[PDB]
Amino acid sequence: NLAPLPPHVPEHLVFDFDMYNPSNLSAGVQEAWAVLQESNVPDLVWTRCNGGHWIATRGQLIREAYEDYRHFSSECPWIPREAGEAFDFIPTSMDPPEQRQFRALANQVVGMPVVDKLENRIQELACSLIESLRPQGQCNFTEDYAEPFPIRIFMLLAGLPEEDIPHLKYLTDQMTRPDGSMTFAEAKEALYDYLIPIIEQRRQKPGTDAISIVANGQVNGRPITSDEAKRMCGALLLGGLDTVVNFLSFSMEFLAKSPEHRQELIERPERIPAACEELLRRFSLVADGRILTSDYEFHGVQLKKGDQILLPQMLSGLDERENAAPMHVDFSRQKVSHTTFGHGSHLCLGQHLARREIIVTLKEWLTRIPDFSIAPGAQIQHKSGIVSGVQALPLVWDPATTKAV
Ligand code: HEM
Ligand SMILES: Clc1cc(Cl)c(Cl)c(Cl)c1Cl
Ligand SMILES: [K+]
Repeated sequence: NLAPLPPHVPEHLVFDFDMYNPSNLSAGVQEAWAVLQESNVPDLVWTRCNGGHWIATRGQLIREAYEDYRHFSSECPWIPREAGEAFDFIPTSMDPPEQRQFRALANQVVGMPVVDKLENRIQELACSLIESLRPQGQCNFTEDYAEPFPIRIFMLLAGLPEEDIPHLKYLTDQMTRPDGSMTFAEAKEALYDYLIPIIEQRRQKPGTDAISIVANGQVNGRPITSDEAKRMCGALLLGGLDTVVNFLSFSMEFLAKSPEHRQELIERPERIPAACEELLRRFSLVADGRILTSDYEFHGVQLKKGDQILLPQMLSGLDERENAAPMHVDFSRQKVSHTTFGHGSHLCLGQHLARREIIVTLKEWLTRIPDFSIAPGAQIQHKSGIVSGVQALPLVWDPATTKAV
């Protein structure tokens, strides 16, 4: 339960928040994490949960810590410490300067140039899944769209057969929202056990897929190793398999209960990109951290070398000191402030792919199924972790209110 309070941690800064099962979860994950920003909670607190660690609660500190890699290393970015110690994905577990060379190579397989070329492909799949669900008048959004849409896109880019999805998704889920069946260490080992032969055969007979590019790539002039390639593909796998999936559910859950907001984008489709950004702020869902490289006094608090600090990317945009009425969705919001795709040298490499997947979804879905709602009685459940998600999302609609395009 509660790890004994270290001697250096002030008793009054203790706030036992449990990132894997927050107290106010029933009200929605974002709302549950938002408790850390209530009137009497400090900018920086210590929780004795999950082994004990700090938690920056305001955007100001969060952005600062992410900028200062020398004090806040990505060496151990996962909580609990055991997971963080086993975590060695590239470039995520590295700090500049060494991080850069790998980021450049990763950026080459999921970067903008690659995204633009994938546009038509993305639209075709979006249109396909929706046009098929349309006459049915109902769907289980998580498995009928949220998962297949972005996952099939990722497997395509990676050159991996879709039959492996159930196994891979389960492993990634265990790394973000473990059900207890296995440690982060175990899930990582299994992911690597899966990648090894594939990488080997790709360096051997090089193709045009993401895996082949990484496996046969160069890092600042020199050949990447088999192990480095494995570590990088793990970073790409974790990213394009769990995050967009869940975010689409948070956004659709909201749209399903917001006819006014839907009407907005229906009438003025050009507001979709901006709406996408506001949704990214309001339904931010990622929260990982850093490890102190040395004793350091941060905002009046004595942090110790080895201490772990959670810097919830989610909280920045929900901070009222960054956005007035943060919990309100406003597609017209003048200054959408957030760190949803991270902050600093680790800014999400898949953000461009993610935005495209989000916008295309909204545009292609509202254009075919403009009127829809959440199936009655359904108590929509959220789940918290490194990456928060939506358990299930039953939607319903009158086929007569739809249109084929
Ligand atoms: C809504 C969608 C997404 C969100 C909110 C998101 C969020 C994030 C966050 C917050 C980080 C920073 C972790 C840190 O600083 O420790 C990150 C890193 C990363 N993400 Fe994304 N992610 C998304 C989608 C994707 C996709 C689709 C991919 C493609 C595989 C991806 C690939 C990566 C990679 C490779 C990194 C590591 C970059 C580095 O460490 O330099 N992400 N992402
Ligand atoms: Cl999408 C995504 C990809 C990677 Cl590689 C990491 Cl480390 C995190 Cl934390 C998130 Cl959220
Ligand atoms: K580590």
